[PDB]
Amino acid sequence: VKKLINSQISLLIGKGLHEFDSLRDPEVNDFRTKMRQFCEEAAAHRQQLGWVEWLQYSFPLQLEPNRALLVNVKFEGSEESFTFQVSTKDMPLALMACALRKKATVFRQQPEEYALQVNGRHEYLYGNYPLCHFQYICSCLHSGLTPHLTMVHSSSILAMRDEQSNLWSLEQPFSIELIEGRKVNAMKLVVQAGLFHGNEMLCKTVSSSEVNVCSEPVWKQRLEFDISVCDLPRMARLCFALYAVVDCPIAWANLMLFDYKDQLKTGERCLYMWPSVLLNPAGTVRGNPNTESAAALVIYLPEVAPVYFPALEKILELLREILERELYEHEKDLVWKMRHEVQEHFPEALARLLLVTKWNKHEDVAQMLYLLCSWPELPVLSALELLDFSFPDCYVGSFAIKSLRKLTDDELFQYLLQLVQVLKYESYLDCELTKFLLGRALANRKIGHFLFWHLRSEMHVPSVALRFGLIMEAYCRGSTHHMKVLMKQGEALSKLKALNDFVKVSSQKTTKPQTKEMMHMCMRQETYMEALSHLQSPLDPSTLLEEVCVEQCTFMDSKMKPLWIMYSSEEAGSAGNVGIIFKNGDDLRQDMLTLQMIQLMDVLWKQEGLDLRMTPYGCLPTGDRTGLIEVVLHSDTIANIQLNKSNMAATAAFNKDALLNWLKSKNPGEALDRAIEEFTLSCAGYCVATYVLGIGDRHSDNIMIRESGQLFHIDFGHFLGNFRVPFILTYDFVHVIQQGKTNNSEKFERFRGYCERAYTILRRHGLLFLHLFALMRAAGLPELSCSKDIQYLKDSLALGKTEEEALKHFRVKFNEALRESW
Ligand SMILES: Cn1nc(-c2cnc(N)c(-n3nnc4ccccc43)n2)nc1C1(c2ccccc2)CC1
Repeated sequence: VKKLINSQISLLIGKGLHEFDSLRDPEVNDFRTKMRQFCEEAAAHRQQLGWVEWLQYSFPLQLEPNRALLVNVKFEGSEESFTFQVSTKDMPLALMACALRKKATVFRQQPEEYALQVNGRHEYLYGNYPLCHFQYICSCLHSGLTPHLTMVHSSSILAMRDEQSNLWSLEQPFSIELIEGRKVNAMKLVVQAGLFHGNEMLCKTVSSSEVNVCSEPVWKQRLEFDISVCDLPRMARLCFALYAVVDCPIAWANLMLFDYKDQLKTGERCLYMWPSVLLNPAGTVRGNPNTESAAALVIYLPEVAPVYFPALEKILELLREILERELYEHEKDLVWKMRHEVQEHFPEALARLLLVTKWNKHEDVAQMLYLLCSWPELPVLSALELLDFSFPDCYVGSFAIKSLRKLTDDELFQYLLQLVQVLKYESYLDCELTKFLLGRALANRKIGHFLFWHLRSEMHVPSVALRFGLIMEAYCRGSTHHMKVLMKQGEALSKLKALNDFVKVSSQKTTKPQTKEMMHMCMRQETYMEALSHLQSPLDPSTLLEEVCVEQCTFMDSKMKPLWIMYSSEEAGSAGNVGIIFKNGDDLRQDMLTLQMIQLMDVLWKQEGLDLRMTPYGCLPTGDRTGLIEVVLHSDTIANIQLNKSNMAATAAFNKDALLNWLKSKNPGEALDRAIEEFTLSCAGYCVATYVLGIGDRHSDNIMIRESGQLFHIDFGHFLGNFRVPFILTYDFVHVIQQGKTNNSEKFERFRGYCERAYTILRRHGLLFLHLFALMRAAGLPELSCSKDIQYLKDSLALGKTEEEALKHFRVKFNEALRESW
């Protein structure tokens, strides 16, 4: 029984559970035990929940950040439905009450017992909220489509829950014996060694003696550091760098001076080094698992006796305003002097105080930790800044989580990608961040779905494969049913990869209609038909990919031959006519990050009352250079619309009219007025979005138009001006904005106003963009690798200037794009 679950986890995570045992590591074994129990206890509480509370887990509410409408309602065991005339201000309970009264007149004879399931979707309508606050109703309100809902009784929901169950004394300096190496290179070898506490040094780096390349080099040298053993912070990091000199970097390796049990490491240690692109403190504290080819560094941690880092009770036992808006030595001394006044009057300034404290002097740390243990809870924004590698202390790490508990399931979902990357900065497997991540994942099925995929997509990277595999296993222990649900998704993606491999080969050997017909024949096979059907969309668990519409499936002509997979659902009808894009060969992490950042911009705008009709379509990396994209139906690229093909309704005399004529054929008469507003709003939003994010390499092939008039951008191959990029304005768009007139200044000044507003709103939450992009440096992304990358945002947002100076600077950049526009 349990054996099947193990073999299931192994296949799902893509790593055998025997691999964890084979290492014979007690840190791993202790993580597996402690977290399993934690996740099994998390699974237990879930079984003793209420039916509404279970709906809050399985299907969390999709809400938005008067006027009547038609709504179709049916009951679970019947085809017969009723169409009502409800208001957008109505609660689902009133709609549920109408459905029960209309059932009673048909059947010839309480709303609080039911829930409204969205037809052919893992979405529900409940809670004291008006219908126009629900994301599904709003999708139906703007498109004009009729919403279809199903009355699901408390007993049927409770049936689902049931079928889905399971010390200061050591004053000598820190020193090490650098014994020998086992590397490969072309010259002499030097071992540079430093002691770090996050981004900064505890003492100055000490180098080794130049020993000839004759690999398998021997030093047997005693390296001393200008720091006392008693001064070593709990999270102290000993970092090594091996390089060739007559500079050529060869490899790097880091290790924690204390273990997971808080004991100071002593003795002989073999360090399997990682290849180099000089000293890398941010890099992993675990060795290269490629012991076969990886270079090794033999070092000795000298004994000082068993010494454990002191417990919290022992640690606890032992012109100010003008600068508080990078600081000189005298200024640092000021903040440390008036450290008590910071706790009392500037709690949010905790970050600046944590950076001025001398972590290389243990008495200074104890005083800081004493202030931290009695420090007031920080706002979510400040707690996000504290998760950065700049704050490596465990007690600091704990404080950040403590302040992040007030995060809503909506807020946490938005920053989940960033919180997952931060796991790479973690020094030990058992951490307060994982316990928080798992805890929230097991209390919300949507959080858990995306936690899984964010971890599973990185299993091909050896440095994080152990950590992630272990996290994903603990999650599976807490959710046996979800593990199976996730397995179905993996089976589909497995088949998609093989089908794509065929398409890739065939496209080089025959014509497109021939390859297309054989993709279809391959899809129609029993194993393919069964695997590609009846699964929760990995891009959105609430979207159900039911029957695969094989005839409507195809592939794309770009280098990587991306797959176009279409679906259909009877129950959902038109909300079940969903499409996905499978791409293999390109890394989709940046694309996801860019779409998430655009998705947040849209949230920050919608909170301020402004809806710039953005298209935040899904993008999810799933494996090694593998991922998915959400199809935006009834949309086409600018280029395809501009190709002005014959026999069509969009016959344009001039190129500038290509877009407007297309919108005319898709929006007739009084429908076009709406489409032009949709275009103007979305154009304004994407103009500011692309400018702030610094998206380059823009052409008619990567800009798309919805049939509703809504403009959007695809394929974000380059961001932060990494190819300083300017604002972009195209004559064909200005023409649409101006309703198809050479001079329509009033429609353009309104457009210029949408840009300024969007720009001012983003600037107010500028720090939110800085803190998130700073945590994203942990991903490895080459275009977001250093501080110079972060600098583009500081400039594009102008966060060191006043609103009047920044709005003027924006007008200058807007005028430079208008002049460049032909
Ligand atoms: C009708 N159509 N719709 C799309 C579409 C819709 N939603 C998307 N999300 C999307 N995205 N987005 N990112 C992407 C990155 C690579 C490829 C597409 C990407 N593309 N593409 C087409 C065309 C097409 C479609 C099928 C076959 C041949 C040609 C070009 C005309």
